[PDB]
Amino acid sequence: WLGGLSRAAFPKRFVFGTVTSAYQVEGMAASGGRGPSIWDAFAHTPGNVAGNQNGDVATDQYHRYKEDVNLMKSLNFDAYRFSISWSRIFPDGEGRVNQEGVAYYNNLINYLLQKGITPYVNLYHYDLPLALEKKYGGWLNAKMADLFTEYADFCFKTFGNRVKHWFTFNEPRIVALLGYDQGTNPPKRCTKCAAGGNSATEPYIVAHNFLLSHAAAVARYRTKYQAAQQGKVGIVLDFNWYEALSNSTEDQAAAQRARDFHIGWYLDPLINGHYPQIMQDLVKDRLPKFTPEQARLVKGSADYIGINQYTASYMKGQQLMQQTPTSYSADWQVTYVFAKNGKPIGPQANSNWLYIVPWGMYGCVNYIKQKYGNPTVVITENGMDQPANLSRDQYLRDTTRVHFYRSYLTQLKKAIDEGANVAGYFAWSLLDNFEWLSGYTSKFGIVYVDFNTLERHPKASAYWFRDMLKH
Ligand SMILES: [Zn+2]
Repeated sequence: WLGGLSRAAFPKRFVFGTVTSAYQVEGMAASGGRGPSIWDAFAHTPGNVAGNQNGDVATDQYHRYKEDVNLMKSLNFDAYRFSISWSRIFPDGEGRVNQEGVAYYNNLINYLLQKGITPYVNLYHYDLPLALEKKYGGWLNAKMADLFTEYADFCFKTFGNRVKHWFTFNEPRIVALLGYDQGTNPPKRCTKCAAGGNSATEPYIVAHNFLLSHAAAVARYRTKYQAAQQGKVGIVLDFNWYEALSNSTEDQAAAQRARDFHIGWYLDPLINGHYPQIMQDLVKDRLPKFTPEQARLVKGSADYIGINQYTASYMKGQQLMQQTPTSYSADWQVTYVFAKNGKPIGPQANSNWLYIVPWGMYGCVNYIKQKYGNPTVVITENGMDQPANLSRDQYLRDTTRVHFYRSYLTQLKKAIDEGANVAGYFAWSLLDNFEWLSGYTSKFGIVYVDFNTLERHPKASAYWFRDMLKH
């Protein structure tokens, strides 16, 4: 069961929470004044999502939020990471405010605080207002810094007297990778893609604009709101672990190149004020240059670093070659490997990319501690999925998820006990929800959602957390 884990096994005041995102749980996608995001248009195109499903209703948290908050409190969590939908506040992404949308987040935030649950609020979670994509070209346009800052400003003004823990973005690497390299997420751009694109250049343009937009929003927070509000603003980054296939110079170099192209891409700017040296060397003039002033705005602009940690891969090296550029992915010059010494790195959850590798959590946290001067880290997502088509009972007996959290949290504890500055931990997800391309065929929740009736039923993993987290 608990394997020696409890609140006593983590630092004093360590924060435990659950996570959702707006599009994935809210529903009311085209109601309450909400304007469409790029994901509304994408999900409504036949063939884009499993079963042609979309987030129109999702879990209907929009109407059930008090139930869901009561549930998280009963499970002994301290905090709730959720996102604000940009197009629910500004249906066109700019200009007119949707007061009904504002009232919703006010009500949610107020109920959370009434129930002693700390709001950790993300401003952006894959859900660019469609109007901004069409008018400005979204994250390809440097104008996003101003547009996002004006959005962030409104949210600081409106909610910041109560909200003290902000994140700007969630996984800008995946936006760059899937939206602009592989072209499998909106705006579906890539070199060969019907929508247009260039997998060798656009992922880098997009990432740069995320970084500049983050820095601009934080500068605004610090100069205008911080003195009165006394809150903090961070950013959420995905980091999956990379382990050298062997101890050869070439495999070790490859594992490190992957770390740099994955997490260093954002962390080196945020902490050190420059892109990783290997990216400068390999990507060259396809990698934008921060001016000294921009680098100084970007450096130190995150009060904490959100890490989404799920899995680990073995990495195999090769001699670095002069190559015609094709994509961000090919720029790493690495070879993914999922077995060493005849054994897989881990069994898979429902998602093909998700190998259950608890030691990857220690890998990531230890690495950030040693390389980046031990910045304040929050584990902003960790979890695993069940497949579609199970019975209610099968969903509830999620013994693999129980084992997943015990193991991963034991490895996190190991890293913390070695001195890593980790302030909190958040389980993805509170609820089974809209899992993007997989739709409702992937179940990440500690609480089961019957998507016919919308009823919530805690799984064994929810009760595991309740037991582990009791005060
Ligand atoms: Zn409803």
